[PDB]
Amino acid sequence: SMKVTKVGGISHKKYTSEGRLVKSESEENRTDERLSALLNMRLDMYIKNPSSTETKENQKRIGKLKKFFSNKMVYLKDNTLSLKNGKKENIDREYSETDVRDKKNFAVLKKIYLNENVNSEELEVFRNDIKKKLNKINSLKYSFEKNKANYQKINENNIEKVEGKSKRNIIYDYYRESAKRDAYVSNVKEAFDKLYKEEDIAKLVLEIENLTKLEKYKIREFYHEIIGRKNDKENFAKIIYEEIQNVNNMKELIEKVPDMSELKKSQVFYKYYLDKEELNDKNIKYAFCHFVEIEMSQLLKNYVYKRSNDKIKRIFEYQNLKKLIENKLLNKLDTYVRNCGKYNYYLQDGEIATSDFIARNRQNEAFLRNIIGVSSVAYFSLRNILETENENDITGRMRGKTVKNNKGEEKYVSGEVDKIYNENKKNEVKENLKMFYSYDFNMDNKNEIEDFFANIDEAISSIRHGIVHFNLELEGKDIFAFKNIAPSEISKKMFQNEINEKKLKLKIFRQLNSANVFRYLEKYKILNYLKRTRFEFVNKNIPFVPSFTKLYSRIDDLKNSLGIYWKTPKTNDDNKTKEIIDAQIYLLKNIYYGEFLNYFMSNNGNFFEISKEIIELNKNDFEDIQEKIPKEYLANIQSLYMINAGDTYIDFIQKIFLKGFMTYLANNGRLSLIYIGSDEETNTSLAEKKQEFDKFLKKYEQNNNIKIPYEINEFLREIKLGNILKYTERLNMFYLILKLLNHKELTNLKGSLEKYQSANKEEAFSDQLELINLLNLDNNRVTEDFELEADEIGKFLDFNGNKVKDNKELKKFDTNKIYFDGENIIKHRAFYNIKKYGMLNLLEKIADKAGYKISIEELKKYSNKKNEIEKNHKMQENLHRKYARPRKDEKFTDEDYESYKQAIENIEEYTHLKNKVEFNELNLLQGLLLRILHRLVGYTSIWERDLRFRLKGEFPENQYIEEIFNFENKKNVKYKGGQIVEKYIKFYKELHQNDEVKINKYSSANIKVLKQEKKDLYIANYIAAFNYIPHAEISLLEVLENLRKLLSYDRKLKNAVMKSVVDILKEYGFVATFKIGADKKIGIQTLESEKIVHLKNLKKKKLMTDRNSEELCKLVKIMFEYKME
RNA sequence: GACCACCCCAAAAAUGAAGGGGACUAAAACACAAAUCUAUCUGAAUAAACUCUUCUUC
RNA sequence: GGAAGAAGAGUUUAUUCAGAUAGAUUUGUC
Repeated sequence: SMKVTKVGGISHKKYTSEGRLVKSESEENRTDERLSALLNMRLDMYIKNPSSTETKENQKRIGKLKKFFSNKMVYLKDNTLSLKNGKKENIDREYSETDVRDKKNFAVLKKIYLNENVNSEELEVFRNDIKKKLNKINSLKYSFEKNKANYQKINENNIEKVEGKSKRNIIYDYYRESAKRDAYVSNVKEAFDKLYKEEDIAKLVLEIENLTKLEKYKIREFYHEIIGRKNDKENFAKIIYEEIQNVNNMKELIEKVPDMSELKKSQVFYKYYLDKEELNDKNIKYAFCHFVEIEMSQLLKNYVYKRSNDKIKRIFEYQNLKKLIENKLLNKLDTYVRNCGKYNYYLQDGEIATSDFIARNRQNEAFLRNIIGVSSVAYFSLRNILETENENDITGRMRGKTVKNNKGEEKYVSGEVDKIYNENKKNEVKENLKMFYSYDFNMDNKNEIEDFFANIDEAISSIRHGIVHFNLELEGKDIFAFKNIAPSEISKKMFQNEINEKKLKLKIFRQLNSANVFRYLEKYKILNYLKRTRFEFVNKNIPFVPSFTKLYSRIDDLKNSLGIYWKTPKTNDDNKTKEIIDAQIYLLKNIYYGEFLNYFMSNNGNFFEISKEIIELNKNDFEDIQEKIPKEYLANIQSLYMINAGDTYIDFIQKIFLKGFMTYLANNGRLSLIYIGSDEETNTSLAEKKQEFDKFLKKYEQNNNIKIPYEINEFLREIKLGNILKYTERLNMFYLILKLLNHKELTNLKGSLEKYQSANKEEAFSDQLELINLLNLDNNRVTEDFELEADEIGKFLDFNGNKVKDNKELKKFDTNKIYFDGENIIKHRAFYNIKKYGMLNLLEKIADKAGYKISIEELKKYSNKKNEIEKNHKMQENLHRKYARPRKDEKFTDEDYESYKQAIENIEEYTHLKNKVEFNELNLLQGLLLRILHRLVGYTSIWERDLRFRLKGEFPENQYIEEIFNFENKKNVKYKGGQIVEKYIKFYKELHQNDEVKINKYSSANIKVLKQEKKDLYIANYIAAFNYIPHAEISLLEVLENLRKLLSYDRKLKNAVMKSVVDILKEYGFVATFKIGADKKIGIQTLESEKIVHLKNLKKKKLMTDRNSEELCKLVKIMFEYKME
């Protein structure tokens, strides 16, 4: 296989004139340039040792011969065989003597090995190998030329259609219409029947079925016989070409040669005549045999030739294969009319759909869907915050609605923000709101509150409405516009409150204190630091910068290596020493990421000058002297290092930074810090400081208004953070959502914007990313005190074979006191999160019917094993030292390994138990569900787009067709009311009232069946509206069953559903096996934990532990099959 | 009957449709393969600091 | 509105192992 793109940054892009290979993002045509490159013969190609069979000594001999010839090639620049070298070669190698390849070529190959002679005439051996390459490269350059933009828009002065000009597409248009679909299918079947006959096919399948390595030539050899290659080539090929010259028409050609094989005459029509003559029903038939052939060859190419073991019978049996190729050419045809719709929207009348235009749609749409997770997981929390009792969606109704009724002219409707009071839930919602947002809500002063919830709602919607329903003109950058929301007082103040200069500084102050910086540094020395260095709440990855902790770890050893100019902290007390070291690591950690990186990556750079010191010492103890910039350089260093193998790359890069950082410290006057611990005199002064500072901090966080003491302010005043976020309205509303977000949806949201920024050189989202990095700091952590109730906890407990409803029984259950201390419940982070996002009633049900509960026997194991995890962790810690960084003589005795194995195994058990006990396993499940759900909406998104695609493609004329997808029903003449589904059915029913025989399946009797079962279209409503919650009328397995039915129009989509589900489980740590029946109803056969590979590079057996407990895997299984009742 | 895709282009001589391409289209946006590095968050452990709760004993 | 001993939870910080997302480079593609 020749890889002609993605090497050299070349890509094939399509342009109106022609299709060309392009480089970078320039439009210059580099086809000839790149191909001319590949017309070389790589000399190893000549020798190989694939199998187990060879003796090692011989096998080593040949492996050797491989690497040597891998850097020499043969080309013909101008009728002369010639040689080239890829790379430098060792000046001296003892070649010695060392029937290895096909015989003819040997003479020159040995001489080449020993350097002996040009023997240019003797390079003619390889002439025939090249003219074959040259013919491949040639046929290719044409396969590139003919792949070109072929979709065009005609205004028509009236009509405004889009159509394709590919020869392929000229045949789609003919059958573009629904009416012609049945003829298009027969023509296919004619063609399949002409080429392929049951006896011969029945016998191919035997051969494919009976496959022996490289007996595949048997199948190829057989296929050519079926296709009569020998007849066409031997008999008709030359006559056809020359005669092709003699006549203009296909018709005129046929008269000249009337005994032309059917396939060889379809192939002819396609290349020469299809493009340019009127198509008649007689003419079009010619095109089909070529189309069906390609589909089989494509099947053979994909299945027999390259790659599952006996499924092949499924697609290759005569009766199946026939249907397969029919559906296929239908699927290909249906996606062409959809493409006509799509381009009809985006193209001015002149235009053609070039690769530049096409490419940006996929990228834009795809990004936008990632943001589907954000709105969905945020809605669900907004549902949690106010304990609504709507089976139905609550989007868009936080506020009371007063209407003119059919009678009496005025009436007022429930405001979900207005049930808060009607239902006497003010207390529960107050505490619920506080958990997400830190503000002292007044649940009187209702207007303030109603105006606030209406912020979270409208915020989430501004997103949801854009992504869930295809929006033609939505662009990536604007998803977080939050266009019509105007923040309310409660939101304005809180965002001002949280992103406050003082509060932010008090967070760096708190860090500094807990690092023991305030108890081991004099006030004046600190102020010198603060006037000098800035703080960032999170670091960024400059590309090549090694981790500080890795760097710090290696300080003592290197100074022996290089004149470090440092002294480690040492002291009488070990306990102080660790404390002091943290202070040193925290202060230093701060300069590196920040002040130094700026200087070191800086043009006014230490880095080039230092870098040679590392180089020079290494020579004393060969890396490049090419100037440029540090990231490219170091990159270049990577390449040299890799190519040799013989680790040493990390040291150079580690060594550059350590000496770079120190000399930086000494040079720019931070050096005093070595003596941070040092003097007992001063420390006694500072002994009460860390304690006293901590006492305040709680005081200030609890109050947030406390007068600040003078001693603290001196410090607060000289801290510098770098730029504070400007207040933005958009930022404030973005802030409201971020807090609603779950912990994984934040991490995924963040990686999504960073992808957008990396992908296109736009820093847009720069502000929004800053906020996340601030909030992501403690979003999961338990910010404030919260309360859970035993009856809520109880739901997952087996007390004497019953759930616990009572604070009093909770005592009987908890002999060991993990849940209850006897007056208040224990408040683990895990509990904290379950309250926020727990959908405990549903969770309660699923667990209940999966036999998941927590038992006393399990509690008594957790406490027993809790007593010994310190050891097992200390064990793992030290042992990993031995593996990773080992002493001069140390070995991993197998006993070391068994000891390790046992430790990690004891830890997984404790962890697995601990997670169940603490309700983390339930939190994991909660999120897995919301992800599966919200991922599914994304599918509804395509379908809702594909529909209006094929519509405008099918019926450009119909003005009304767009009405179906516009939710602004004032604006619609027809299909005035409803949802996309309902408007389409009305459209569909009218579309064929007149029918050969009654078309309509959407009868009122039938539609009623559909709506209840969530079958056909109606599944899209179940999915997009999140109706699965909270009842689970239908199963996830069922949903998947008819979501796929719903996407059966596009193959690629229909069989991507289960990939997105298998892959979403792997993220969460489950490996799933499903079975899909002849009935096509999904079931789960197994669910099991993904594994962790420990000690990845030991000659010993793979050691691993499961990611999730079998009890949990058993609970994800039932979740999927969980139906109501 | 998916996980185990899909669409486009190559047929005289170059019947090797035994070939190539695709952020172009799905996989919720940058070919896979392999190996490093890093940012962020999360789980499990330990140490120091502060805060709150529970228990036992005179 | 009494002392003195056990405990636990939360938060901050340094460190060890692991995962998930995302970013950077290298190597190579019968």
